[PDB]
Amino acid sequence: QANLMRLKSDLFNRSPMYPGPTKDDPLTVTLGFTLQDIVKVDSSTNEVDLVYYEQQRWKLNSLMWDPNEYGNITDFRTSAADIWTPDITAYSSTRPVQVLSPQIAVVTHDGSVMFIPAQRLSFMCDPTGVDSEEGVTCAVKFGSWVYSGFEIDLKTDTDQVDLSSYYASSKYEILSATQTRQVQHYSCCPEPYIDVNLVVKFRER
Amino acid sequence: QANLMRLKSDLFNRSPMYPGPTKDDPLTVTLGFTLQDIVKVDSSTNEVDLVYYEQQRWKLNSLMWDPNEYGNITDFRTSAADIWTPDITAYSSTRPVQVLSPQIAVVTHDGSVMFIPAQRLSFMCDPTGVDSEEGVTCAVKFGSWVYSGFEIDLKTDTDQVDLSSYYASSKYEILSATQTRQVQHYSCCPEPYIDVNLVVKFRERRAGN
Amino acid sequence: QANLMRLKSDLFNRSPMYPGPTKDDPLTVTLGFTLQDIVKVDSSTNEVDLVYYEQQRWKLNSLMWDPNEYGNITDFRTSAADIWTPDITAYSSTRPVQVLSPQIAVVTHDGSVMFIPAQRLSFMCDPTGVDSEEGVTCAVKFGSWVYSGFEIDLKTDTDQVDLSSYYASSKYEILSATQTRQVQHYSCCPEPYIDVNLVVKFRER
Amino acid sequence: QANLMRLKSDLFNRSPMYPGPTKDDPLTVTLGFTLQDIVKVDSSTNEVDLVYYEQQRWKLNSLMWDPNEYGNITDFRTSAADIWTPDITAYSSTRPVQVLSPQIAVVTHDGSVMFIPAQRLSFMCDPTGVDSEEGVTCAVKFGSWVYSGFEIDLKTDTDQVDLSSYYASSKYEILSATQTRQVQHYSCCPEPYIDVNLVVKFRER
Amino acid sequence: QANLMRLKSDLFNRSPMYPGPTKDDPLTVTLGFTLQDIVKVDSSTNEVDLVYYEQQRWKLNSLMWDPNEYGNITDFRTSAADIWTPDITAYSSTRPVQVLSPQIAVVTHDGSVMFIPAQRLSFMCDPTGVDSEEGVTCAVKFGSWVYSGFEIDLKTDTDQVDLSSYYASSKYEILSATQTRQVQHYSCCPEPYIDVNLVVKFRER
Ligand SMILES: NC(=O)c1ccnc(-c2cc([C@H]3C[C@@H]4CC[C@H]3N4)cnc2F)c1
Ligand SMILES: NC(=O)c1ccnc(-c2cc([C@H]3C[C@@H]4CC[C@H]3N4)cnc2F)c1
Ligand SMILES: NC(=O)c1ccnc(-c2cc([C@H]3C[C@@H]4CC[C@H]3N4)cnc2F)c1
Ligand SMILES: NC(=O)c1ccnc(-c2cc([C@H]3C[C@@H]4CC[C@H]3N4)cnc2F)c1
Ligand SMILES: NC(=O)c1ccnc(-c2cc([C@H]3C[C@@H]4CC[C@H]3N4)cnc2F)c1
Ligand SMILES: *[C@@H]1O[C@H](CO)[C@@H](O)[C@H](O)[C@H]1NC(C)=O
Ligand SMILES: *[C@@H]1O[C@H](CO)[C@@H](O)[C@H](O)[C@H]1NC(C)=O
Ligand SMILES: *[C@@H]1O[C@H](CO)[C@@H](O)[C@H](O)[C@H]1NC(C)=O
Ligand SMILES: *[C@@H]1O[C@H](CO)[C@@H](O)[C@H](O)[C@H]1NC(C)=O
Ligand SMILES: *[C@@H]1O[C@H](CO)[C@@H](O)[C@H](O)[C@H]1NC(C)=O
Repeated sequence: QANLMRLKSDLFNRSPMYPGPTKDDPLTVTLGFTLQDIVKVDSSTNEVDLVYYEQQRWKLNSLMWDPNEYGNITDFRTSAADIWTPDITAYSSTRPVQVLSPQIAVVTHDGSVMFIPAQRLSFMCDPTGVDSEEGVTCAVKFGSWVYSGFEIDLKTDTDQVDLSSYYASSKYEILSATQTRQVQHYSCCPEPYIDVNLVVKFRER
Repeated sequence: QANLMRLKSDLFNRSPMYPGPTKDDPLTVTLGFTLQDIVKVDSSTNEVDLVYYEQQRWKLNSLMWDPNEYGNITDFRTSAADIWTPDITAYSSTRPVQVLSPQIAVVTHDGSVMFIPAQRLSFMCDPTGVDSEEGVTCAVKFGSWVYSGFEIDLKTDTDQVDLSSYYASSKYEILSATQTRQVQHYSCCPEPYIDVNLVVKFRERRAGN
Repeated sequence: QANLMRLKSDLFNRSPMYPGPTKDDPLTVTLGFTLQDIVKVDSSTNEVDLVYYEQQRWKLNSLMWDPNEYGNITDFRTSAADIWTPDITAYSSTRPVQVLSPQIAVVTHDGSVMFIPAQRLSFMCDPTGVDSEEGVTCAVKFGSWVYSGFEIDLKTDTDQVDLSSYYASSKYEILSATQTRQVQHYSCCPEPYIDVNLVVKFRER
Repeated sequence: QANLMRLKSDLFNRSPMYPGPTKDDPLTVTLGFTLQDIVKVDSSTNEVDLVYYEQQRWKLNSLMWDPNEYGNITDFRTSAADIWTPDITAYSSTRPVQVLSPQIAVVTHDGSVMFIPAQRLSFMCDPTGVDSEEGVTCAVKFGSWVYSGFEIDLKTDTDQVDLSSYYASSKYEILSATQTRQVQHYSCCPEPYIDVNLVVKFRER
Repeated sequence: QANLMRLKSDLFNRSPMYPGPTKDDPLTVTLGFTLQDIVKVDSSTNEVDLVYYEQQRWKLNSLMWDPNEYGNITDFRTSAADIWTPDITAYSSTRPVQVLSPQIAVVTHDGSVMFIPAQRLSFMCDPTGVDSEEGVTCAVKFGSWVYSGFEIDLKTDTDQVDLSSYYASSKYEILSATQTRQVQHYSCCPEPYIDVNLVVKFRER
């Protein structure tokens, strides 16, 4: 306890909070999705509801420490309110995202952070034809809302969405699910924005 | 990090928060809408649900800095809780507005602020006739709830709503969408209030016009 | 900015918050309603939903200032969390009231406060017969929940509810709408309570 | 204002908050219900929704003062967040209770507190037969969640629920409504727990 | 009051908060479920809703005290916000868990904590066949979201779920209900995670 209390006090009480990335100190966030369930489709409003969790990884110099000076602590758990987290947002949501897990991240001595929130998302998707053999395809982009590619870049480790925890008795079966980096331009702003495009093809079981 | 931490500490820890605009220091907020989806209509209650984002821009002297004194930082991102934001309100809403994006603004060295919240709004609109070729027209006013035209004025850069991100498989297609400055008077108060009137003409998606 | 910052600092940082009215320093709150819409009726539960705004006015000595000493500032806007507000409550609500506007009041140099929240209220009302020519009448009382007439009195400026912003394409038309001061006695307490009774007569358009 | 500000500062800024009752300093809470409406029944889930208010009374030595020393103030209103309140809980609820009134209590110079929150509760009840002449009977227990009878005892002043504000045009009429002290034993714990059992018999009007 | 105020001040005002368990100071949490009601099933989305309470027990050295030094106080009640609590999470939920009881724990002089929150959970379950004699079986895992088996281990005192408070007029009757410790591995992480698997077999009454 003593060494960890001392480490946390040294990282968080002694400086002002990290103010987020900049053009001079940019950041790369690694994203990956694990799809648990397509819970429902609403064919009268063209909304689909997914339950998933989203692995987020990044690295800050200001969260580094030497394990020898703190009892060989190599990592610790801390509330996501104590640290900066990237503002990753679904670009075609129709309701606020619901949080289904504790908001706690793991920080490692090299300054790397892992944060894996479980979420339920309603987003824009036409499910017409879901009851056929071909199924339907829907897509949603995840990216920073306010940081361009000059401050936050994104990447994936794989283009395959993890389906190994997909609920076996869902109403819908997944035919494929990919996650792919893209670059976009928007009217407000001259700078390129990065997102990961989650594309899911599914049909009634 | 160091220069930005120092800049933020100088802007926010050294004074009391900006107390908002006044008759002597009025403010102009620029509004623009980007309509993403008409999600549903309820014909039994005359409520329609929109998903959009609303570009807000304004400028304060108290957020100015000289970039040379702070490592050539020209702008930064900060939580919308750290700064004053205008109290722009839909005047015919029937539910609290739902927030669909992080509440983070960008402040620039000249004191200008950009803030672009994504929202879902339920508002008063009669959708009778939406299933015809002509469609229906609905309107909603956005303005300050508590500041008159003497403290907050509004403008748009264009009268055309941005429809280039409108969801192509929505149940409803947009025939037109405008955003226009107006002046109103209300019973409580002799002072004029300014709003931007969002007028949308739409109909059910069909196979031909 | 400077003069207003100084005024606000003098009113709010230098004293403990106003502790509310008492038997020795009673308060009169003026109420007025502006009815925007009867949104729906539920005939299976006898609940009706109104959207309105409620003008509240009161006056405290502790919010007085001399304009000459503060750059001729005659009034200012401040968050409703910074000041005391009266605990005006609907007496036959069936759900928490939903807030549809910013919670910001205007304070004037004589100590007077204006606060005009927009609300959606579900309350107890039998809509049977709403589809006839005579329509139906419903009523809801608004008053302080915890202050009797000895600490908070209420009044209206007019007995006519403002209908000049009533939604012209509502499903329901208003035949009449009044707002009237009343005195009530309740089981808990010997002291009289004051309310304003909002009576609305309406029918299907 | 001055005397009340001074009294409140003396009661709340000068000590740590009251830490709640104990085996050595037990507390008796008096409960009484005023039933306003049975709003709806759901026969597919066996849930019923009540709107009521719950009178709570208790007495602490640490809230005593001498009126002579504070301008003859005999009582005052304060936010329920400023004082300890008993953790009275419905034992068969199916949703979080909704709060329908301001959370403000009245403290009297002898240390006695009155607190009367309005609530909407969904609880477990089979409404099958509600459309007959005999109606149905349902029951819900209210008591402390975490304090046994050794720290919190309950009582009522009467076994009759107050029905004098019951909504006259409710879908349901009340045939009877009682509130009765009981003792219960639970699996977790050898100590007796006290509750007040609210028993309501009703049918369709 | 005095001795308890002093004890609480000594435990909570004098140190930084306990930072949670680590590889060097691991923790065992004991879990047990008391099932109150299966409230509803949704056969169009494969979601089932349970109301239960979850007994949690653990022990920290930093919450120890000597009763002789504090008036023979052997335990006390405190808000769950004042102490660390384990991040026990349902692994197949489809909505945020609703809290149905006060969040108050009991701390004992040996450093042991008991915490028994009431909850409503929607989780993934196919109710097809619930209207037959055989019924249906559903399962949900509860465990730490962010701590592996190296920091948090779990156990049960019994494998039988407590059914002695199960609502007798529920739409569904319970045929069996077990709670069993398991070890799992997940894609993100090489370390084993521990859960308690709640398996319920039920049918229409
Ligand atoms: N200099 C600036 O003020 C600036 C520069 C780059 N991005 C933004 C920005 C951008 C966005 C938009 C970009 C994407 C699409 C809509 C919204 N998310 C939102 N909020 C923002 F503040 C603002
Ligand atoms: N000096 C004053 O007391 C004063 C002067 C101008 N406007 C307001 C005001 C006005 C409003 C209304 C104006 C529009 C229509 C309803 C609401 N928004 C709300 N809150 C307000 F405080 C108050
Ligand atoms: N001396 C006292 O303790 C006292 C004197 C006057 N009114 C209240 C009171 C009254 C109320 C009720 C009175 C009306 C009807 C229900 C609720 N509003 C609620 N909370 C209250 F505290 C308490
Ligand atoms: N010494 C102890 O640890 C102890 C002694 C007595 N009651 C509880 C307790 C009891 C309860 C249960 C008692 C009733 C039934 C379920 C829940 N409310 C909840 N929270 C609790 F902490 C704990
Ligand atoms: N060294 C690390 O960064 C580390 C080590 C072990 N577990 C996690 C972790 C793990 C999880 C997942 C593990 C299980 C399955 C999904 C979620 N709960 C969530 N958040 C986490 F932080 C992180
Ligand atoms: C690192 O590990 C060893 C125990 O294996 C021990 O010397 C010491 O606890 C650690 N280093 C410190 C405290 O500096
Ligand atoms: C700021 O710009 C000037 C040149 O205009 C130069 O001194 C330097 O490269 C910049 N400073 C930093 C800290 O980037
Ligand atoms: C305030 O009012 C007086 C007029 O009575 C004037 O002389 C003074 O300059 C004014 N100050 C302002 C507007 O700042
Ligand atoms: C309190 O009552 C007594 C009269 O019996 C009086 O001496 C005292 O001044 C009173 N205080 C007031 C009214 O503030
Ligand atoms: C503490 O010890 C016992 C209870 O086990 C009690 O009889 C005694 O009065 C207490 N003494 C003090 C000093 O509190």
